[PDB]
Amino acid sequence: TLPPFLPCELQPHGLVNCNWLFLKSVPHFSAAAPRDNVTSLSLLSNRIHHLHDSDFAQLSNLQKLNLKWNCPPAGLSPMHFPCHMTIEPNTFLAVPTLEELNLSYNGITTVPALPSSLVSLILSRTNILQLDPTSLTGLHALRFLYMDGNCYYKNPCGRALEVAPGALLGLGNLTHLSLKYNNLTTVPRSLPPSLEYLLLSYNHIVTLAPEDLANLTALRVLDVGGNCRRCDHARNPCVECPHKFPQLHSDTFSHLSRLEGLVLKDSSLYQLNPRWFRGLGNLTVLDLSENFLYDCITKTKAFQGLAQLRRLNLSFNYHKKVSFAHLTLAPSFGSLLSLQELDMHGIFFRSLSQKTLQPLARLPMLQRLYLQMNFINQAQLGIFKDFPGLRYIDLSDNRISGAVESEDFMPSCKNLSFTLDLSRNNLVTVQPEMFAQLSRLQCLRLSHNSISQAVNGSQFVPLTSLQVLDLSHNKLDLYHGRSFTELPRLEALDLSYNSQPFSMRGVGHNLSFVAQLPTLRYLSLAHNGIHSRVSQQLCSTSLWALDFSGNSLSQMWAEGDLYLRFFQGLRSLIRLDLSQNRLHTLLPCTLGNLPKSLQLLRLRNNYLAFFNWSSLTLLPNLETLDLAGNQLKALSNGSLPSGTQLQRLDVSRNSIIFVVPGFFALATRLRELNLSANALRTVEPSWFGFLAGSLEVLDVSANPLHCACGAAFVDFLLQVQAAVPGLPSRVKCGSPGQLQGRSIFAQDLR
DNA sequence: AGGCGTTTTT
DNA sequence: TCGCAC
Ligand SMILES: *[C@@H]1O[C@H](CO)[C@@H](O[C@@H]2O[C@H](CO)[C@@H](O)[C@H](O)[C@H]2NC(C)=O)[C@H](O)[C@H]1NC(C)=O
Ligand SMILES: *[C@@H]1O[C@H](CO)[C@@H](O)[C@H](O)[C@H]1NC(C)=O
Ligand SMILES: *[C@@H]1O[C@H](CO)[C@@H](O)[C@H](O)[C@H]1NC(C)=O
Ligand SMILES: *[C@@H]1O[C@H](CO)[C@@H](O)[C@H](O)[C@H]1NC(C)=O
Ligand SMILES: *[C@@H]1O[C@H](CO)[C@@H](O)[C@H](O)[C@H]1NC(C)=O
Ligand SMILES: *[C@@H]1O[C@H](CO)[C@@H](O)[C@H](O)[C@H]1NC(C)=O
Ligand SMILES: *[C@@H]1O[C@H](CO)[C@@H](O)[C@H](O)[C@H]1NC(C)=O
Ligand SMILES: *[C@@H]1O[C@H](CO)[C@@H](O)[C@H](O)[C@H]1NC(C)=O
Ligand SMILES: *[C@@H]1O[C@H](CO)[C@@H](O)[C@H](O)[C@H]1NC(C)=O
Ligand SMILES: [Mg+2]
Repeated sequence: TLPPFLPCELQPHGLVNCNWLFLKSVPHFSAAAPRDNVTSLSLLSNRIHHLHDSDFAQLSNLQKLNLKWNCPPAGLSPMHFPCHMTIEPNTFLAVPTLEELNLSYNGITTVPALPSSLVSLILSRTNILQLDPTSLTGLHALRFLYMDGNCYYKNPCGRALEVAPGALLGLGNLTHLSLKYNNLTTVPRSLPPSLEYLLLSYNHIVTLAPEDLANLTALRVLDVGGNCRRCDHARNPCVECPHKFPQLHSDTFSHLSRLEGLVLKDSSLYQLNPRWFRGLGNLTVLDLSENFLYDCITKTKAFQGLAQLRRLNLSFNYHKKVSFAHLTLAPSFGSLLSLQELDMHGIFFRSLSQKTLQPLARLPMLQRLYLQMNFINQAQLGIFKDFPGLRYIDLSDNRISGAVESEDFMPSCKNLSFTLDLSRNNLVTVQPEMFAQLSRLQCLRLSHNSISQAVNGSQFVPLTSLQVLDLSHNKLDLYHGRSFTELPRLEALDLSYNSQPFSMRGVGHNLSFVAQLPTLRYLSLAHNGIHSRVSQQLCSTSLWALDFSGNSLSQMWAEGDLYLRFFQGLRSLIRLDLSQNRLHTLLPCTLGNLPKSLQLLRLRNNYLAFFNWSSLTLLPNLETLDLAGNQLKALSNGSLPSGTQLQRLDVSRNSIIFVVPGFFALATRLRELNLSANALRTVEPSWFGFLAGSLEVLDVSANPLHCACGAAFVDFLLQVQAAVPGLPSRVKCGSPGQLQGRSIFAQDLR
């Protein structure tokens, strides 16, 4: 039986997904479809320019409707083609159950009539230039109204959006209003007092006063950022804040006693008026980024009262054309007892010392400090030792060079107690002195430095808690026998992209240190171009995962018997990545020398044109085999062998023309199979013996299926349809004639 | 005439 | 195969 909502796909929770189908009108679906059960209909990025009274009339329990990007205004069209969307008067009134509507990125100039059931309305990036009391008649349950981007450089209109005084007072339930990028010069008058979120960023509102926020005493978030910009930082078209602006009255915010979040970013602020924060006792988030507060933060008392503040953004408060020799934060930061997160990135200052951050040093809840992109060249990392709550320091993208004068394969540090990011700095050697006071660290990132050192066991000595060390993108010379042995808790080591030493033809390297790392569980040697003159064996009783992708095992395994047991000493290994190793051949004997403990083997993007499937019996614990991106021309040469525990097989992006009968029949644990992007002209149940009904995933997209009338694959795919992703749209014909490139459902082949 | 295309946010 | 110790 056919998928029920062709050409669309039924997804969980009553979602009918019609996205990206190039539809010119709303599909009606068959009278046999359960139109009753449809709660959400997605029509994202089709090319529907005309909506009709009958379009949604049969979807009698429809709650969510997404029509975004159907008819973009010329400024937002990728080719600047104009578009105007017509909407018959009852299009949405015919859906009395509708709760959420997205009409954004559509060329409409008025708000259509809407049912009184509506709770959320998105009208962003349309050409609606006015809201008056008749625009939103009857929407007494509306809680969210987003209408951003109706008049700006990507969607110009030649005037300000006009929201008439009191236009929205009839929306007595309205809690969220967003009117960003609308060329406003004043705040709309007499907005609904129920508002909790008012977002007015990236307009040209350059004066504020208490009268502009009259009666908005329920506000929890107010965003007025980006209304008076510093164009020297801008990535986009930008007009400079005029001289002597902005003008924000002392008492602008003083009635907003419930305010939790205030955004004053990119407002050309050189000074902070302490009165702005008076009476904001519930304020937890303050964004002051992209202002000119570099001197103010050394002297201000404006933070004195902010006892509930959790997150403070001061990023990109830099002085044009300069960096500072020194920076000393004001004493008043010490009263921020709730502070959890401070962002000081992009201020530009050259020395980080005891005095810089002293007011923060006893703040008990301070967990995350962002100090990246500051051109810091001298950093006393010892300053952090006695910070009582610190979990994360970002010092990446600086100029520090020393002491002062798949998570399967590599875990992240997100769950760890103390992480320092020193990636993208200027280290060329690692000296232990710089880490002397950092013995509490669990994770250290040193990726993308210039480390060129023959590490030997003396570099990381103080780091006795360190579990994860990221040295990727450096030039470490792997040679000495005791590298990394000074890290007694090391579990994960990333040495990927340290290729330059391995490219020194004629100079060998030594990986014997891996055997000396008794706690190591995850290692990456990926993208190192390892190809000759290296240790003949890697050895570890502890290692679980090894990423060896992006090397030349092809060259190693061609050199007689030298490297045929290279991985065999990894006695507990469960996951191995041998992707992108230029492999044109394997021997069964070579596969049999991989660790018998292996559960996952990746061989992606090699050049294998043959695979001896019987050799899988040599890997009796194997559950996942990834052969995507090779050059197989068939699934033949014996079938999957009896007894295999294989659960997942990926042979996508090969050149597979046919599969032998019964190829998969003996893989009784097989659940996921990817045949995508091969040269298969059919899909046959006989491939599977009598076990095709057991598959949970069968991907057959991007194959040149032969769509002859009565083609047998059609019935088969309908029988297993629950397992086939994208069946309604991405399973396409390669032939005959005009069917080439069309869905197998474009015409009824039965 | 319409088409284009996977498009966050500045 | 990188200051070892003919
Ligand atoms: C089957 O394989 C195809 C092709 O190898 C997968 O499609 C790719 O998926 C990744 C994301 O997982 C994308 O980054 C690629 O750019 C996609 N490429 C193509 C050509 O589609 C597909 O997702 C796999 N199927 C399943 C069910 O995992
Ligand atoms: C913004 O409004 C002014 C008129 O006040 C107009 O000059 C300008 O073109 C408008 N900007 C855009 C992007 O339409
Ligand atoms: C707000 O909506 C609720 C429930 O959707 C409704 O009962 C109430 O009458 C509405 N209130 C106002 C002030 O319109
Ligand atoms: C604020 O509310 C008061 C009392 O309800 C009313 O008199 C006043 O007009 C409102 N202010 C504005 C600017 O709408
Ligand atoms: C926070 O807002 C509440 C209402 O939630 C109000 O009673 C109080 O004045 C505000 N300040 C604090 C510190 O609770
Ligand atoms: C590491 O090399 C240095 C010379 O830079 C040497 O002094 C030190 O003893 C070596 N450490 C080990 C563990 O061999
Ligand atoms: C690798 O280094 C270890 C420890 O120093 C040493 O025993 C072994 O001989 C070295 N390998 C080569 C090929 O010299
Ligand atoms: C492998 O199968 C291919 C494709 O059917 C066939 O040409 C080839 O002779 C087979 N080789 C072996 C060794 O089985
Ligand atoms: C697979 O390898 C085994 C053992 O080397 C060999 O006996 C058999 O002939 C091979 N199969 C194919 C299809 O070449
Ligand atoms: Mg060499």
